[PDB]
Amino acid sequence: GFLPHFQHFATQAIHVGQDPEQWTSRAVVPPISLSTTFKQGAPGQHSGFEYSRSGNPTRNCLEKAVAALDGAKYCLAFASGLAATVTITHLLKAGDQIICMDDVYGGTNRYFRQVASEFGLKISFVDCSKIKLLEAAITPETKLVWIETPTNPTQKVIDIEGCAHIVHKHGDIILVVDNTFMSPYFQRPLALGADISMYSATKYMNGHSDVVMGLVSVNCESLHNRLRFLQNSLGAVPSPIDCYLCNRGLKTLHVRMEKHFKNGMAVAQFLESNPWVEKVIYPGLPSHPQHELVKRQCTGCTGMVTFYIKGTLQHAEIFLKNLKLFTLAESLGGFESLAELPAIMTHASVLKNDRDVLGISDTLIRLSVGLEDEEDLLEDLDQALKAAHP
Amino acid sequence: GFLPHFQHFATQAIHVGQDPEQWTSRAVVPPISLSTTFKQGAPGQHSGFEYSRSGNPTRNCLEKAVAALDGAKYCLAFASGLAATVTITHLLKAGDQIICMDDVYGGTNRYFRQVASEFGLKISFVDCSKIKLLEAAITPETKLVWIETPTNPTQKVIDIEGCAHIVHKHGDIILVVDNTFMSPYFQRPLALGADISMYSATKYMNGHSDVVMGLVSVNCESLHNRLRFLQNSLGAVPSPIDCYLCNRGLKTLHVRMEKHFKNGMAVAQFLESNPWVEKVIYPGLPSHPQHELVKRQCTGCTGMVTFYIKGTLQHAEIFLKNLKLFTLAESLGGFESLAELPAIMTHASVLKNDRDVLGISDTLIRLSVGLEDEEDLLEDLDQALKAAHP
Amino acid sequence: GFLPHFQHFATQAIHVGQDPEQWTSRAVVPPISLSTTFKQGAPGQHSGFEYSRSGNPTRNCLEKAVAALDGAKYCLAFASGLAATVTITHLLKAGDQIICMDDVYGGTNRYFRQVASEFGLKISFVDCSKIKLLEAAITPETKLVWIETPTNPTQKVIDIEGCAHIVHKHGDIILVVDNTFMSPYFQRPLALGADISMYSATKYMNGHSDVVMGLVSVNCESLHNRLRFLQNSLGAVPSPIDCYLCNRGLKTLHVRMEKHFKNGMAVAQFLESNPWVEKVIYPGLPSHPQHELVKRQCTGCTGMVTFYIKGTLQHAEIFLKNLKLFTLAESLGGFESLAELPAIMTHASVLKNDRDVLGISDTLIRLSVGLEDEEDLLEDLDQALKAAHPP
Amino acid sequence: GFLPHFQHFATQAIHVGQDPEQWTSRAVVPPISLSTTFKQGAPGQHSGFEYSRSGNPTRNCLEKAVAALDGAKYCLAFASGLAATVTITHLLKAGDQIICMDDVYGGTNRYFRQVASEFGLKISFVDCSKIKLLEAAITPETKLVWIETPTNPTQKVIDIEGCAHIVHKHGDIILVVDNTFMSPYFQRPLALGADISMYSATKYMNGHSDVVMGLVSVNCESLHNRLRFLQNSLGAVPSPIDCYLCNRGLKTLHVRMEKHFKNGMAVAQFLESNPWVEKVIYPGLPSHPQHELVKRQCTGCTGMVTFYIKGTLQHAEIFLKNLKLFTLAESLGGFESLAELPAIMTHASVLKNDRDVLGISDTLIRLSVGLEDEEDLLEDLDQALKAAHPP
Ligand SMILES: Cc1ncc(COP(=O)(O)O)c(C/N=C(\C=C\OCCN)C(=O)O)c1O
Ligand SMILES: Cc1ncc(COP(=O)(O)O)c(C/N=C(\C=C\OCCN)C(=O)O)c1O
Ligand SMILES: Cc1ncc(COP(=O)(O)O)c(C/N=C(\C=C\OCCN)C(=O)O)c1O
Ligand SMILES: Cc1ncc(COP(=O)(O)O)c(C/N=C(\C=C\OCCN)C(=O)O)c1O
Repeated sequence: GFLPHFQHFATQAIHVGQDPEQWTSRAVVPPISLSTTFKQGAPGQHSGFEYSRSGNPTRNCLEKAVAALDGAKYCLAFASGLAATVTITHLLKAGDQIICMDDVYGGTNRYFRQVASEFGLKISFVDCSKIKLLEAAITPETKLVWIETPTNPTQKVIDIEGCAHIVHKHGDIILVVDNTFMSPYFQRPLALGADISMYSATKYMNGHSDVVMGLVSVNCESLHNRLRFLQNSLGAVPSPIDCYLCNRGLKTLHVRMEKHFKNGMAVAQFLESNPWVEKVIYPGLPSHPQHELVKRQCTGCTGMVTFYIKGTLQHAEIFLKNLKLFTLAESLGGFESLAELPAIMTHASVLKNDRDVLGISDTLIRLSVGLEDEEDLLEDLDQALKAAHP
Repeated sequence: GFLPHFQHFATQAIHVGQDPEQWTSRAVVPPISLSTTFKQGAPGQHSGFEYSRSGNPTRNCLEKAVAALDGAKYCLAFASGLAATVTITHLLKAGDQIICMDDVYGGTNRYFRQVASEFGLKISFVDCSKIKLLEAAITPETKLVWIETPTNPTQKVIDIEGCAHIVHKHGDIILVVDNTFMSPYFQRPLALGADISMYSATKYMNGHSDVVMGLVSVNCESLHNRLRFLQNSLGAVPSPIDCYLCNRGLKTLHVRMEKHFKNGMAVAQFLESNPWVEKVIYPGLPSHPQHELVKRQCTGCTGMVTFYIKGTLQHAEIFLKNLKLFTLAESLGGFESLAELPAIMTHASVLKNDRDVLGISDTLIRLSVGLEDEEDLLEDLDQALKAAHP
Repeated sequence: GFLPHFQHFATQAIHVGQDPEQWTSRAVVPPISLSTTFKQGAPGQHSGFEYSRSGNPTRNCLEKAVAALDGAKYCLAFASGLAATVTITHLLKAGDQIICMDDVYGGTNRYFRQVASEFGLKISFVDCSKIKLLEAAITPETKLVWIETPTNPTQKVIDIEGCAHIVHKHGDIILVVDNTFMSPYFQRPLALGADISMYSATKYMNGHSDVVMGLVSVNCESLHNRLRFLQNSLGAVPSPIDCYLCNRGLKTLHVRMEKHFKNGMAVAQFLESNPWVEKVIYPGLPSHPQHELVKRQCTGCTGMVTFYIKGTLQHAEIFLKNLKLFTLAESLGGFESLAELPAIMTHASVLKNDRDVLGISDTLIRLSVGLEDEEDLLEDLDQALKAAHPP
Repeated sequence: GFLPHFQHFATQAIHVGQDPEQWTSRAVVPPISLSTTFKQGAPGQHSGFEYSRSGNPTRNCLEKAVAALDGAKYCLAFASGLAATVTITHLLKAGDQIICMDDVYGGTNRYFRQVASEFGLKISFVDCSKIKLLEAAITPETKLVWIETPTNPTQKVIDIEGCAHIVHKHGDIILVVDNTFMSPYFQRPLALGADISMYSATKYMNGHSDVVMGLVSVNCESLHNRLRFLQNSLGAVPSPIDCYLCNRGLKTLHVRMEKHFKNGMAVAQFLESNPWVEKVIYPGLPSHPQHELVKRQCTGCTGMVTFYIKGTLQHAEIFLKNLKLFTLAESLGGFESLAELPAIMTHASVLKNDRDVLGISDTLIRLSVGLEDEEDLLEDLDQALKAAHPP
């Protein structure tokens, strides 16, 4: 009972922005234009490219492609997911209030809490997975609501349309959905009411663990113009080569994501029947408390699997160190399988008390299940878990 | 009469950061490491790389090299010069004041005036080429002084040592020198008393018009810690590949800059004796009002030449359109000769009344003299001036 | 009834040659080492890297991965598919005979026929889809037997094990299978008895239409050493950056190939029941004359679909011009769907009378079916054939 | 008293092939086009490019640039210097004879001696610095004369114009000058009567020790057509990214080479008055036997310096291992200073007897003087020689 798959996604992934008639050569694959600058026929004419930071062919093609996948009119590429976040935050002004989902990427939490807040911005962390708590937290000063769904790393799921409805009822408030964990193949926040669909393109979008990049998709004309002004003005922009690599990565997004789904489901089911696993959190399992909502707003699920190992931090460490195919490393969304302990690694930057409230304990482990053979991945988890409880 | 050239500069540019012993293969040129993430031996210990945004081999090699050329302990690389400015500005907090050199790159002007100033930062533009005016403008809230020298585009020259003394006498104020126009081959702000030596590496540093990048060199330990936190936390970071190309650009910086000097001087001398030129501003000309100061704090001069054409905007435009070797385009500091009209191009983002007070008029033309044959460059300027004045 | 898929393929494609422990940084993805040269501690002893052309980490990492995917001990990367052919041909010497499959890529034809033949090498083109013909064509001077299966573009299928048995009965004769059309995901010539498995990596291996490259995988120690000598000595070597890009492409080879199969089969089934198609040639269709053999030596089929449109060259040209999704262009094996007319494009380099004999006529169209939505591809083909509506 | 410098060289290096009007974006630097294939308006009717191996925008831009710098009509780029050599040799046919300079890069030696010779090609190695010897070596079968000047590594200098007169007097013989050591900034073989000017672009041309590549410049129309055929048909082609990086390298070629000249001259003179040094071979020194010829056919000299250390192999090894700034490594022509012992490294591929005849002993050391500070370079050589301190 998942949402039906988005029509023409693959066709668009491979072709939007990639029209050969853009190039004098009629190249089937867009060239990588590194050039910082472009010849102009007259001073002050507004006909064509001018300066790479402001706009450049390879970035522009990638932005077109991503926009289409998001069902968006526009998209803006950035130097990283965090830099996308920073740029979006600069839409605001001193005196403004930001509401942020209480469970998010550690660095996002850090940015709002320790940086943005220093500049006249008030930050409230709210469990938006309970729509009425969101409602209760909105103030006349609220200008931005930042959510992940599923959240990193406890994978709480948020009713995007329900949040949209509440957020847009009064005033002028921007709803951002960081769609990093799902990719637009599986979830389209703009279709559900968000004003912005945002990515760490570093993860599934590129999918090849070799590009650090952020993406921001948007429909609203005024909102886009404001964002485009800041892309140019803050200059947190991606290399044109990275744009090329990410675009290239996009061409297999659909077949990569389907295999992440299959492998992730297999891993989740395996862990849930494992005697050395205390609890599994995976949107595609009925055991996930928002599983039905997941099927309502998503076309499938990804490779991210969270689980609590039995025992203590020491068991968690022995498990991680015994993995032979999963790699103990940060990040996610690549072809290769990764494994992490968020409380000590990606989410060390989250306050202890917040970690405890959120349940990011010493025994919470986060998996990014890759595209390897399913049997090899299950064998690796099986032996590492036995190694941990001898 | 210039400062003696900095010793070992070429040796350092070619070898700092490039030690083959860093790589298991003993490669003489550092590999390009795109990997977003790195395998860790145990959860949460910090004895290697962890995530590309935070640090990565190719970026770290570049930073090491640039720090050396600046005579600095540390350097941080960014996605663009503007992103370097953005990151430095995040060192501050609401309530703080910034003094900016009155003549700067249009985008820098724009960032402080229209963006930074919305987040609790007060911005004052001051002609710091008159140290008296800088002294008067410092308040108890001043935390940062941003200068360019020579300025873009009217090439006013600031006494860096003099300003450092004024700024550091009073409290804890950061002095930044945007050293984009001179490069570290010709000027070392940190040796002169500046706290930060900053670049749009997009220009001479890379030197090849195919990389957008910022660079920030510093000595002070806590200033570095704060900047490094912001590199990682705002994530306005460069591609490892771009880092490679910039590093590669650096291996010829010395021989490129010496040729920029000779060509620049020859072009400046030619224009000044040309009957269709009203005024030439080139720090290497005795006519430059700070010529003696330039020899006191620089080892030589670059290829940036500013001049005013006799006549009106129509004459400037006809000149620019009849250039056949110089290219009508924005940016600077490449091997290829570039020409532009700042009022209508790079500095259109400066308010027209500021442009008039600064002298950035319809007839101010900025040249970035490249590395082509001298006689070819002079002949192009000659015929184009005649074209504008038949 | 296809052969079972090869075990641990995806695991190997993603991890072989990619061990983080190779690098001081412990990078999960191998760095791109551009460096031409390497600091040595031992002049005259070959215990480290020395010179990029001879060997370098990014190429070596790639070669290891491909070798594993081929079930091979060794693999050598080259500047292009044709460069791999040229290097393999340098294994021989004046007075040797090459036997080449009568239907091969036009440039392979051209190279043997117009170039190799000028340097003391006898070339015979033989229909090796008939084993008796190979058998009867072998002479005492035969040193090399070069096959494609399925052939480009008429897609005759060759019994690899049967030819291997025939060829090795005579002794020192190298059997090469150019496995460009299948990829190691669907066909493993080395497990079938071939001495060499070769690729234009430009096609499916890389898969992203942005790298020109050749690959040669081998088991024999002696044969490997001879090929490695020629990799170094002829220097038709690929850029380490290209090597990085191809190896990146490898990591989606399994999921790419499965979708090419799905899309290819659907395209083939649609064309075969279309009133405007004369004949379809697709290994996965029961109508294919070697279908049973395909199932016996392959684990599946790819996106390469060949067919004859009814009518004349004019109908082929109206069909091609009306395609809105398929792109008229040479090459194959990329994420993007392509169509071409071999007689005028990729196989213009085959002499017209040879073209006639092989059936590469003015109505032969070759499709490389990409990874787009099936429905969209089928619709594109449908409306383009209606545009042409030949008698 | 050198040749006056070639006019507009820098202007051409920076702009030839780089016209912004080529690109819809009007980019000042040509884009890197990785695309293997290109959309056609109709079968066999393309917009200029068909397939990357055959031609691509980024390679063509580079080829145009290099041709200009050589003063040539045409240029072809290849995967490596060896691959350019292989491709040129394919111009010939069984029964043809090749004369090769007796002192050349070891791989060039090896290719002719062990590979080319196996395919009906006769190889003669001849000291062409004595023109009567070349003339005596010419037979009716002679079709190709391959010279380096200065030679790698003993830097014998050949009278290119003298040799052109002799060779062309005797009929349709192709004279190739491998101009790797000099670069077209300092030497133009085509203006001196050579038919081909050839490079390992891997060295000074790229200049940055991060690209393996070959280049071939040529004026003769029929010669161009034949080479172009072989570029496409053999496929020993460079990555477009490598082409980009090589073009990028070119734009600093003039300022790089002037500095290689200054530093190289300083190193040569330092070595020549050093007590632990037996002999120095540098074209820029009056002590070089062909110094006066060097000034007649060149506009300056490069960073390649050859010397004999006093003592034995032991002493040469200790010298090399004690270098702190020079890097003990192969290759040459980079920004970074390199040092090697040819007899057991780059020229181990030369037969030991041939090595003795040529003077490539265990004490011949080859320096590639890079662009570092002169005093640091000299200081490094000084402490290293002191470290070995032979008799
Ligand atoms: C959901 C989400 N949004 C935004 C970002 C920031 O994107 P970036 O700037 O890195 O492109 C991340 C990074 N997520 C991780 C990155 C970790 O890096 C290690 C430093 N904590 C992770 O492993 O969970 C993320 O998981
Ligand atoms: C002195 C100086 N500092 C910083 C920057 C910003 O660096 P970036 O973010 O571009 O790396 C520039 C850009 N200067 C120019 C760039 C212009 O193009 C953009 C349109 N204004 C110029 O040509 O004057 C600069 O000239
Ligand atoms: C089966 C096969 N082997 C080898 C090659 C040569 O590989 P390369 O050198 O291109 O990497 C090809 C090229 N096949 C095609 C090449 C077309 O190129 C255009 C020039 N005809 C094709 O589309 O059929 C091929 O199809
Ligand atoms: C004059 C000359 N021509 C051609 C080549 C071959 O070009 P390539 O295929 O490498 O692009 C070389 C290589 N020269 C050296 C190559 C060393 O490689 C290591 C093995 N010899 C050298 O250091 O002397 C050369 O010096």
